[PDB]
Amino acid sequence: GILQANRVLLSRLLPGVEPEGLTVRHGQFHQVVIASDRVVCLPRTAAAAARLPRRAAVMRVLAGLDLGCRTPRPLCEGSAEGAVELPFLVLSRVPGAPLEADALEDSKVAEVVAAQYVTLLSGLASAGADEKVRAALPAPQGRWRQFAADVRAELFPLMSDGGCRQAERELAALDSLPDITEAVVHGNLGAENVLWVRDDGLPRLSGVIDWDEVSIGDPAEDLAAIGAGYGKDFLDQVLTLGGWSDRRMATRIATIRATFALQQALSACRDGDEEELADGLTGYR
Amino acid sequence: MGILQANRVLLSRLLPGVEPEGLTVRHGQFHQVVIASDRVVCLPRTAAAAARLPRRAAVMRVLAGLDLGCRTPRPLCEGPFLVLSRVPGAPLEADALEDSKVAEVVAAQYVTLLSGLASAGADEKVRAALPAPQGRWRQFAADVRAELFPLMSDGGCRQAERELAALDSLPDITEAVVHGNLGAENVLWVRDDGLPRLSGVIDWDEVSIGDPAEDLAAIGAGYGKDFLDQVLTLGGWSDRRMATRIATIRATFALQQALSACRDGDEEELADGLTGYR
Repeated sequence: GILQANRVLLSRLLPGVEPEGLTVRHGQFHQVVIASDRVVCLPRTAAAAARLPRRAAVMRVLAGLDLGCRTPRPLCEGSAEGAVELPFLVLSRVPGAPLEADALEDSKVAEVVAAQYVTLLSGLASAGADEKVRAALPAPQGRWRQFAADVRAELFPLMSDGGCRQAERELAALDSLPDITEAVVHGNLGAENVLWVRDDGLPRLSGVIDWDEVSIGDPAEDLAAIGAGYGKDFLDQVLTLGGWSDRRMATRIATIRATFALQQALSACRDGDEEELADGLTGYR
Repeated sequence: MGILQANRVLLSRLLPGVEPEGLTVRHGQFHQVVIASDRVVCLPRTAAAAARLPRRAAVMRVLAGLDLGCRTPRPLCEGPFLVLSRVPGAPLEADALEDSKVAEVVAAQYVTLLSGLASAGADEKVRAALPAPQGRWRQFAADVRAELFPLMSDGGCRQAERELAALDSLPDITEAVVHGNLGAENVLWVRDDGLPRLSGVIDWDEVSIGDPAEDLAAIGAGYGKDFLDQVLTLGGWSDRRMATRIATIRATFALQQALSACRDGDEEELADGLTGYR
């Protein structure tokens, strides 16, 4: 038990809470323990521990952006960012729940939901043109070519020959992608990481969670995630309202969206999440 | 007509599909605030407040990026209006501190918030964006003599002058971000999931670069000196010279209330604030 292993530390961070009653999501680097109003990241390795000082900074930068919504706020002191290593990192919990695709069948909901996606993405785009933001966030080069290699190395062994051939087409298209480093890119903006309130009216975007893969990147990565989850008609509505329906943007989205399930499977592989892996490899084995 | 109907176009955009008559509105400090489930809409009463509202959004954006150990109201939208996130939780009842396990834990979380506020004193966005007025206590001393002494007994006037003299002798410190109104009501907690956890702080209307003793005095007013002593000892603020600045600011709280209520046309607060001075 990740909760049992870490019993003493949690009793200090969450005094008077039974750790058995808490929930856990798995990350690549850290395990996130989920309490009622806040989340505790626990590093899995020393290298993960050495990453948390930069995480605190990243999350503080995000907390100051104009996204039209909330983000998980670092509850540490600022000085934590100067550390070599943190043994944990506490963040505020964003309220709300995922929006199921069915709710987009109502036309006026779809419009209001798309509008709020545009505000978020517009804010991320413009923040990616800020030099202080760009200096605080990772901005790797050749991420597509290297993602392809990682899929072949880590996922192909789990696939069928037919799955390997489907994936090869999808991954080869990547090499032709311009390597764009223009926007703040969430990098895993599936519906599960986007939280809404539906208590007093039409859906209102409350916030966005799971920023582990955030970078300076190509906004087409986030728009592909949306299109993977909600399909072409809703994606087109977001592109129109945002001013992103050009053929160039739309081609990068198409290319990236064809890999989005492999992205989820690679993440599930690395964080040990078996059902998430089985789901992501549907049609490849 | 009323505020909801009058502003209904705007609220239909900001709160789509939300029946306006189901909302609650609070009278505020040059600000009408429409409360929705997860956010509030700030509308300026006065044309002066409409002019100053872009600046308030800016301050709230800066506070949203500070490391205070808790939530603050985040600007979600601006236009004239300002939409802020609502902070979850509720004030802590002074009675909760009878439990000494609760008292230590609440005290420690106050230390984090005050430390964060102190540290942010040196931040560039902070010192740029937040008001940092000079002569605060001399200007208030003149305001009191002008507006309140005419309402006071002569013995009251003696007492106030003794408290206003003490206040003049204090150094004009602009080191920390100061909430400026850090009473029990404005600090929100998560209860009934174990021991109390600080969720966030609201009502930043009077926020400035100033002297943290003001915030410590407010904590003292709300919860008493035993709880405040616990905070000062944990935070390493238990020296002589801090204790004097607190006690001196603390002594002016009824006068501050009287002066506010005297201006705002609130006769209930005025009489209560003037209690020992007439």
